[PDB]
Amino acid sequence: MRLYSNRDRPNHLGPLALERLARVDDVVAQPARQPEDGFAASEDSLLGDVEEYARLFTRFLDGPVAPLGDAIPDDPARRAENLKASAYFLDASMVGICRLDPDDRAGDCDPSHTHALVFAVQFGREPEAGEAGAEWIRGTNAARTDMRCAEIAAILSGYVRWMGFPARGHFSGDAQVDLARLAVRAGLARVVDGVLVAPFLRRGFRLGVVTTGYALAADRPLAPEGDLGETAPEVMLGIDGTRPGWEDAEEEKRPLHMGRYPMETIRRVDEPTTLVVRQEIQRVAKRGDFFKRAEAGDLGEKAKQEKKRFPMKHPLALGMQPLIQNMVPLQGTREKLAPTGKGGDLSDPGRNAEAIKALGYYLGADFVGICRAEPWMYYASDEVEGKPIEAYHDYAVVMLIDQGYETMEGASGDDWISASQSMRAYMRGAEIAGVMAAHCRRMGYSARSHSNAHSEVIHNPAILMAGLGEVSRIGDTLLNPFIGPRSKSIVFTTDLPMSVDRPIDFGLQDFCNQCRKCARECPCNAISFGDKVMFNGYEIWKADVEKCTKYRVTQMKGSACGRCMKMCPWNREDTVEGRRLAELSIKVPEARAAIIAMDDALQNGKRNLIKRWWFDLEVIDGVAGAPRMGTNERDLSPDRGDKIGANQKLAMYPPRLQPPPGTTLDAVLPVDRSGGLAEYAAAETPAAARARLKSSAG
Ligand code: B12
Ligand code: SF4
Ligand code: SF4
Ligand SMILES: [Cl-]
Ligand code: NA
Repeated sequence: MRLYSNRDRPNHLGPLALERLARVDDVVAQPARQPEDGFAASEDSLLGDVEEYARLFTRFLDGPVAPLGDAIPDDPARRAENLKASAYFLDASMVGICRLDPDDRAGDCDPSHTHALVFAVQFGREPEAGEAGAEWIRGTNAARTDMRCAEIAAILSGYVRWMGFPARGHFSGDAQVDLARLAVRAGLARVVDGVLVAPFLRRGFRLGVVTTGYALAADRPLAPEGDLGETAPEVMLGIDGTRPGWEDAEEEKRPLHMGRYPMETIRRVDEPTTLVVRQEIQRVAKRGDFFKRAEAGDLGEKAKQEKKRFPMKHPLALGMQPLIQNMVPLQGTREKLAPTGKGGDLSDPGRNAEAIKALGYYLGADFVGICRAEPWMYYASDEVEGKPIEAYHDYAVVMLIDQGYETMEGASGDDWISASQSMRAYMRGAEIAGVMAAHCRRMGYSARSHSNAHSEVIHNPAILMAGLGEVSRIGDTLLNPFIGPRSKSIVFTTDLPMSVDRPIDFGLQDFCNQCRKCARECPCNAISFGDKVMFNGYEIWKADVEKCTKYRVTQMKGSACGRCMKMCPWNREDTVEGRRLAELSIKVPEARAAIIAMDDALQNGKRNLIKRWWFDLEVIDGVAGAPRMGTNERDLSPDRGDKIGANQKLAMYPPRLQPPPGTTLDAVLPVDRSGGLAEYAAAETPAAARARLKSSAG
């Protein structure tokens, strides 16, 4: 939570006030090492698990280089900006660039590399002694942070390669250059008693590097002696939109298992705020996921042909792809395992829940919750062989990763960066859950993660039962009171016993009932302007998933879409002013209509041009080029009818209109749009459902 907005600050400058520190042109080099853990790891810890994912990311530090197209901007200052903004987008804490000199190119480094992108990732917060999970995490920060450096270095390496320039990533596990030296030269750190010290990162950090012949404007080293200006009043208050100087210390007062956002102040309820009738919920084949439908031909030729490609049109997304795909085989086991003895005392489920949450926040989740994995949350059958899926684990641990407010401010929602937002949050989530599930397995509890590339559960109902969101108008997206609908979830299921969270009520039903903004702004009118309906046993505002799927897969003026998330009033900057509007919305019902109307009069959702840090590049046949058909640049739309609720006819595809369990990708089942439209018109009202259920319980 900042005090001042960053709405006028370009993304390449990052969340810290690096531009206010004292700098000089050059410094004298000297021996230096990276920060290490204070304490050593206890015997059984997370160490083995973060090391496995670090080895995996090591494989993608190099790779093939695409041919050079003609759309890469020449100016090294503009390349520098974009690459620093890319690194902040992946959650580097600090970024700089320096020139590579002959002492660096003389080792195993490719001799055509002239430049280095240098980035730091801050150590995560550790639990205190005696807190749940302390022994899992204590002493693993170098390795946990290295794994994240490797991930970032691989993704960015891969981006530059796909732009057509050779590039290689480096980190402590695998480096051909002196990392520490470069961090000094690029102006991230200074040396104290042979150890790097970085302004603002008081917990310690580790480094990643990308070397490349892609020429870039270089930064200047920090002044080597004395105070740099990190406590000047402008910096302490963060007037330009940066982190206040006391934010770290205020956050450290909260125990790590509570997260950064105060989810403890939200009202909990036993039953969710919308009707869920478990006995009437049928399980759905994986083959009914509408992307799988698209893949198999159910939605027509165009959609079939675009399905592999639609989210991989931008080079940055293609940098992520190999990590995403190769995490899949590590997702874990469905079989029961024997407890192992490792992991300290596991007999208290309340403490286990705290430990798992802490672990999630240590690895970088924004929200962690836990619910029972009910059988109706698992798909009925897989889509490749058509075999039944068993409800094999008892618990679902559900994490939210924020898609990134600032990037989205700059975007249309359906332009060239949309899919990269999705993919970054899927990638990061899969990494976190992979590690966490792996840790459960090392303790002898079966655990398996469920990513965008391979999932056997439907995230939504778990997000709901874990109390991380309420049902919203957008439809197939649940909304959180602090980051709104701006998230991707990741889930791992496991048998580790844990107390469960409970659903939340923060007044969203009433708020969404007076708002239509997401619906108004959807490019294909997929989002309902009317009332909630019953759908496969539960109450929901059902969007038209056919129309949405066709637009996201097929539209040629960007890479997919998430405009609905962008335009929602609950999607807000992490500032005091933002948080206060969220609190008003929750605590003061009379204010909601006013907030809804003012969100428009203030032009929230307008594209903010300062935040547009990315290049409009479309990869066609292995080469990046300017967008063939152009680029979506949408603005706010005017109001629709008072009568649009009554006139819009959407289709819905509950189980009866889906491919049945057992169907694979080899079969085709053309979508029955007629039937889906008539099914929507026949859907039961929630009110009638409530009364029908009451009439049985007499
Ligand atoms: C396929 C898919 C889509 C497709 C097709 C949807 C469909 N229904 O087939 C389309 C393209 C429409 C789509 C769009 C988007 N999606 Co999508 N999608 C998925 C995916 C991969 C599978 C859904 C599914 O398996 N099939 C659909 C069958 C099962 O659906 P159904 O019978 O219609 O049921 C749906 C809902 O009713 C709900 N649901 C099921 N049972 C229950 C029970 C209860 C009680 C409740 C309340 C809800 C609920 O889950 C289904 C979601 O599609 C999930 C990931 C996952 N494994 O769940 C992400 C997922 C739902 N998508 C998500 C998002 C964010 C998007 C987009 C915003 C795109 C983006 N840029 O990120 C848009 C939002 C569109 C909208 N209006 O909501 C997020 C939602 C997270 C959240 N905060 O709740 C998910 C969970 C991915 C993730 N891991 O974060 N998506
Ligand atoms: S519902 Fe689909 S198409 Fe509509 S705005 Fe959301 S993501 Fe885009
Ligand atoms: S835009 Fe309005 S209606 Fe749509 S989800 Fe957000 S609050 Fe609800
Ligand atoms: Cl999606
Ligand atoms: Na908004």
